[PDB]
This record gives sequence, structure tokens and C-alpha cells, in this order.
Amino acid sequence: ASASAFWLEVEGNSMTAPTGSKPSFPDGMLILVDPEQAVEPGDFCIARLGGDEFTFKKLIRDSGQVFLQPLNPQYPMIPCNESCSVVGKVIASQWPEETFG
Amino acid sequence: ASASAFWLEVEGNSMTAPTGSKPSFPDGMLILVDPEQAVEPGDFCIARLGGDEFTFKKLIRDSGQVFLQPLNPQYPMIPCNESCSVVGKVIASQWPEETFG
Amino acid sequence: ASASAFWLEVEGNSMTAPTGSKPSFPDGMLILVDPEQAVEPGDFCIARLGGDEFTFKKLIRDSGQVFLQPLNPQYPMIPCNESCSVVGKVIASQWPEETFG
Amino acid sequence: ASASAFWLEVEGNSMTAPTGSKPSFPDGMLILVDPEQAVEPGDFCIARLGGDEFTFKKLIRDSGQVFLQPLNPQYPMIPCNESCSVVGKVIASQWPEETFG
Repeated sequence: ASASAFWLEVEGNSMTAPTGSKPSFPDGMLILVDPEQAVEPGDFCIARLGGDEFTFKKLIRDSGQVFLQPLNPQYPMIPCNESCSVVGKVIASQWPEETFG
Repeated sequence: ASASAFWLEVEGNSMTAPTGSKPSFPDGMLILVDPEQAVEPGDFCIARLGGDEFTFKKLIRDSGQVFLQPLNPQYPMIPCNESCSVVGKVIASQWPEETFG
Repeated sequence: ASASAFWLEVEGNSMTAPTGSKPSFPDGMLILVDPEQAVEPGDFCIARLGGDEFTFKKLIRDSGQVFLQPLNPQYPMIPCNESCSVVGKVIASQWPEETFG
Repeated sequence: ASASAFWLEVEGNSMTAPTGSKPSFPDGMLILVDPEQAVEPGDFCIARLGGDEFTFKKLIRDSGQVFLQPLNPQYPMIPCNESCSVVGKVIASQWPEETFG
């Protein structure tokens, strides 16, 4: 983790995998984002979309095209082209301490 | 966390909560178990059953009895009676680093 | 594979995992069943239920109880007690040759 | 299968068909690719794209053009034009033995 890494809290159910699937990042978990670490296909990342909004997804590539893939099958895949940029690689994830008291 | 605390890998879907529920510990996650920390009602824990096997559940009380409750409604709750002992309180949970490449 | 092993064809969608999950055994695949190989928790198997009907599921154990678990979240888990018996361990699975012509 | 044929692991959900469809090649499956067997329309294959990267798709023809079609409707079809070459026909597919413990 570089000096640029920062923690974010997962929002929504787009990265919550179906029961029996892994990994899975339910709403409420914390994820560590590191801007200084490259994101390769298969890695989890934070990406910046058209409206400059941040999104937490898995970066994948198929037939030469890059997409932002959610772990929740009910959510759509997002083409990652010119208007999209990678903010950082997700390198860690844990439940906050408070979860256990 | 005491020096006796140890990490364990979650196996199975018994502690995977319904999408949207908080918290959830899907198969593959790691949990930190501290034998030296008391387990109060509502706390998560590891329990030792009569078959020298273990179970990761939430400890609850009902009708003057102790029960081990799964976060997944499809799994049955078990009475933590005589032949069942608390191993330790779960005090942390995170995805193993290998999860992120 | 012992001399007792035999092939079966997967029927139905109960062992078809959600998109993005693995393993998965869609209707139409072939599975190799070996009666002479023990089935341990976590293994795939063929079990014989009350009406003596065969079922292909994952054998699991939680809190001391055995269950037959389907990979398809929409299907129910089945308690595996006295009336249920393990026929054989599933040791291989492939698409039939005809699938590719 | 010729001596040039080789096994490859399926990566991604692009060839995972909708539940109930036949066939389907979910992430984690192995496919046997034979460079010495011609790929006819309707056959599955491996293709080499302009980015020295590969793609596992079904080869189809349309409007006098060749296309690589994914079994998962959420992934886009790609024209197999000039800069795209067929590597070999997929002639077999199975789960790796490690899948069964």
C-alpha cells in the first residue's frame, strides 16, 4: 500500500455475489484503494465514469474490449472506454471493527 | 486482540446473509477468533460441537437457553447445550490478500 | 475410477451455478460417479432419497448436520439423514463429444 | 484430436449461457483446442485478435462476414475481420479434476 492509498466504504449491492459465489463485497464493507498500483484484467478497482462518479467494479477484458463488471448478476456490465478512467486498484477489504463491537 | 487469537477461513454459506443485510461472511472470508474474549449474546463466535467439529455462528439467548444462529435463514439454528462449547469471539473479518491478485 | 464407476447425464438446473460462480453443472453435462470412493463434506455426489430417487448435489455439513446442497440458489437444501444414502462420489464431468460435433 | 491439440482454461463469463441453454462453458472449465481442425460456422473456437490476446467464442457467418459470438448475451459479438485469426476448433470441454477434491 502506497502513501496514496485510501479506504472507501462499499455502497449498494452491485458487488454482492450470489450466495455460494466469491469473492463478494456486501454494502458496508471497507475496501482499500491504491492509485499507485496498476489495474490488470481480473483485478478489482475504482473507476471514474462519464459524470465523474466513482464506481467499484471488477475490470475485465473480452475480445479486445475493456468492461467494468459487477459481481451481482442483476447489475449491467459497463464499457470502459475513453470517458472512463481507472482511479486505483482495490488491494484489501474487511468489515469495520464496529461490526463485532 | 490477544496473542491467543487466530485466523480461520469461513467455509460454506451458513453465514452468508441475504443480499442487503448487514453483516455477511461468505465462503472464502477470513475471521479472527479470540479464545480470550468472552462471547456475549449477539456476538459472533466459533463453537466446538460433540463431533470435534466447529461451527461459525452468532450466539443468541432464548427461553433461558443458548443457541447458535446462522445468518443464512436456510440453515438451522442449533442449541448450544451440553456437548457444545464456545471456542472464542470473532473480532475481525477480511478477504485474504490473494483475493486481489 | 473403480470398476464400479458409471456415467450419468445431468438433468435439470439444480446444479447450475449463478453466472460468475464455479463450479457449475448445466443440464446436459455428463458426470462420472464412483460408488467405491467415499464422499466427504465439500464433495459432489449422487445420493438416494426417500422415494429412492437419485439426486446430484454437493454434500455439506453444518453444525453437525449433513445436507445435500444444490449449486443453484433457487433450489432448496435437503437434510441428509436416515432415509438418505450416498450412492457415489462424482469424480469427473465433461460435455459429451457431440457438443462440438 | 491431433498431437497439436492443447488444453486451455476458460476465463470470464462470456461463454456462460443463460440457465437452461445448451451448451455453456463457465469460468474455470477446460477446453481442448485443436489448431489442426477447421472451424466451420456454428463451431466453437479460439481466435487471435490484434492485441496478441485470445478469445473463446462461437464462429458464425452473417452478411458475408465472419463473427465471433459469445454465448452470454451481455457480451458483444466481434467481427472476425483482418487482424483476427482462428487459432483452432474447440473439440472437448471438462472440469479440471481438482474440481472434485
